[PDB]
Amino acid sequence: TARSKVGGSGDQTWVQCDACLKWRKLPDGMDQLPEKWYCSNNPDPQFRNCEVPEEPE
Ligand SMILES: [Zn+2]
Repeated sequence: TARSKVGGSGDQTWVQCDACLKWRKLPDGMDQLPEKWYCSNNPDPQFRNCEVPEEPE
């Protein structure tokens, strides 16, 4: 199952891309974590390519 973490402040879960290992803010409204998750899965088009730098926090 795709790896997730909760940010230290507690306001945001992040999911790790199984290809590039960057952490992406978890898309809202997901019914489940998939077996593998990639930037390419992101409903947010700004964080859909592994080359996009990882957001802070
Ligand atoms: Zn990626």
